[PDB]
Amino acid sequence: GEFMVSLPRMVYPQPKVLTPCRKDVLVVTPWLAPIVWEGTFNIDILNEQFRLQNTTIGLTVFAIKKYVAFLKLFLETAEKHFMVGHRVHYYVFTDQPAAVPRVTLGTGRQLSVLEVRMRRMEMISDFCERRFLSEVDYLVCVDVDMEFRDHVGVEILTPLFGTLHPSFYGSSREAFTYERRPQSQAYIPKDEGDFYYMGGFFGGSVQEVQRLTRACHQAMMVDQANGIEAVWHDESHLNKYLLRHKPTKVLSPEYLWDQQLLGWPAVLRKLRFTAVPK
Amino acid sequence: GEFMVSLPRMVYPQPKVLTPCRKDVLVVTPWLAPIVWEGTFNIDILNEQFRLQNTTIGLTVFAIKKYVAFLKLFLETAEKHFMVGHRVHYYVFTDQPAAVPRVTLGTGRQLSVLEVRMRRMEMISDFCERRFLSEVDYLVCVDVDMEFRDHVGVEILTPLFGTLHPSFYGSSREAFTYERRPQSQAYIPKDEGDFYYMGGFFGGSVQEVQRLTRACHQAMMVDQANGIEAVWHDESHLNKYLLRHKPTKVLSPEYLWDQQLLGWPAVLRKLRFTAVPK
Ligand SMILES: O=c1ccn([C@@H]2O[C@H](COP(=O)(O)OP(=O)(O)O[C@H]3O[C@H](CO)[C@@H](O)[C@H](O)[C@H]3O)[C@@H](O)[C@H]2O)c(=O)[nH]1
Ligand SMILES: O=c1ccn([C@@H]2O[C@H](COP(=O)(O)OP(=O)(O)O[C@H]3O[C@H](CO)[C@@H](O)[C@H](O)[C@H]3O)[C@@H](O)[C@H]2O)c(=O)[nH]1
Ligand SMILES: [Mn+2]
Ligand SMILES: [Mn+2]
Repeated sequence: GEFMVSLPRMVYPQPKVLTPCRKDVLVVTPWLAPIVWEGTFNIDILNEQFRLQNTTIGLTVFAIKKYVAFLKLFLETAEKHFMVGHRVHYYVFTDQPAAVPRVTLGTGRQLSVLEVRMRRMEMISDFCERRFLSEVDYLVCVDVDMEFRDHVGVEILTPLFGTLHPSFYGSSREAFTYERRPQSQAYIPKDEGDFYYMGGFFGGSVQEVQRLTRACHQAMMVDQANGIEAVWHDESHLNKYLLRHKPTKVLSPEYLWDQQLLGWPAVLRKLRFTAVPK
Repeated sequence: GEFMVSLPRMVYPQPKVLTPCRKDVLVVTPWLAPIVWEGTFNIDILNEQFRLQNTTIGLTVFAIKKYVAFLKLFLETAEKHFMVGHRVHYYVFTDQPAAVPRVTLGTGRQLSVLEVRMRRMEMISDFCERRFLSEVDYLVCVDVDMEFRDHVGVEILTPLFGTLHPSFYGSSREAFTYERRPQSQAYIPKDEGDFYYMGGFFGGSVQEVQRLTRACHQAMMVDQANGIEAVWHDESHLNKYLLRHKPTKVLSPEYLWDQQLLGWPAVLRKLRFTAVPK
């Protein structure tokens, strides 16, 4: 939110008011948050805006036990596709610091290995609060069993975002696998819900991510004290939070896809961040 | 930007990802700002969000010389349609305080008469900076020769907005009546421009409106010192500013229409704020 200097002169195609970018999908939520699909953004304009703020993006990823095997491909493909041209700080949380692969990084990019012993929400909020506030402007929190195949850039950045789960974007809300037991803090009735957000890709400003992760951690602790575990764990709580605190952007399933499970439907022009067999 | 409490439970239609709200118009800019049309927003969700922040909206209007005649209809229709349910502070700038009509206001709404002797941008920035920062969260700056016919509410609120001029929303950029002389600070080349914004309806947070009005006032003073007056005066400068500082929402021409001049085209589902004969 600091003073924003003027954009330079730029030559690009004029947006046309009577020509939608995309007619096949919803590109704005009913609370006026953009839903990010290919064709909705001019990345040159966005890159200018975010570079003029010297934006730094933190990316958190957990690689515990056997999941350290996923780091090499995750990080090497992140170097090809994630926020290229911007300042990036990777935070790799692991129980095996020596198993973190030595990955060559582009300029302006750094990696920190954070040793650790549910945990994700606690670890993001409780332990790293002060560090993240000092070091980055935005946090992006993702699963490790993944690879980048195409551009994932500043179009995602906003105070708070979630990602449409690739298995549920066409589903009606009654079919969503929200927690349905009223005894859980994650409870959502059958007549509520905007979207089903996937636990493996959310983010926002540091402040908003710390709010989300704190709230989810607190709600998970209440459930534990009451002897209940939400059906989809942290994802159930994330869904409850984003129902009650609307995200300021929503990422389309371009941003979290499983090609082996779901193919490559017409509505996806790009597959950006995709599941690796586990 | 203060801590946002949770929304309550709400029952409303599920947004459907594979059903666009509107297929006939562009509903998001290439820099991911919503373009506000009827059908794109659920006003119940937005009202909740903004009431939970106890939002106060300031509305500035100038009524100098014969234009004091427009105040009664302007204000009486604003009471019917502008931010109803929210805190509103009208700021009426006039050379004839005694000619301001006595208009009955709903609860939580107030009106201040500010006596005055180009001026609008200066008067909004220079003279009223401290007052607005203390009194309101957002400023909305409009022409007085107008009436409200339908809802104008919190869907417009955002850090910085402009409104699509009703005569130019279908025009290509070369046809826009931007200032075209390189000697003016408002100069825009024929290969630049997103939209033609109308000078009679802009706004944003107090901070962003003070930035815009300060910059436009400064640019107008430079032009005056150089012996040039932009083709459309403050509107030319507003257009230059919004080209270089992209608005975070854009209002459709629903929000500034002239029915006598332009009728009621199919693309307009509502005529919200409309020209009165002058
Ligand atoms: O032994 C493990 C298990 C998990 N993880 C981490 O936790 C993530 C999530 O586990 P994963 O096995 O990838 O589960 P998924 O079924 O892909 O997870 C989905 O469902 C989970 C809820 O059950 C959410 O926590 C996830 O974010 C959501 O993407 C992994 O990517 C790792 O980052 C480890 O590091 N080691
Ligand atoms: O004698 C006057 C003249 C103007 N105004 C104020 O200035 C506004 C703009 O003048 P108007 O006569 O309404 O001009 P328009 O042609 O409707 O204005 C368009 O074009 C102007 C640039 O020429 C911009 O300043 C306007 O905001 C834009 O709406 C009026 O609504 C009043 O608020 C007065 O109060 N008294
Ligand atoms: Mn996973
Ligand atoms: Mn006018």
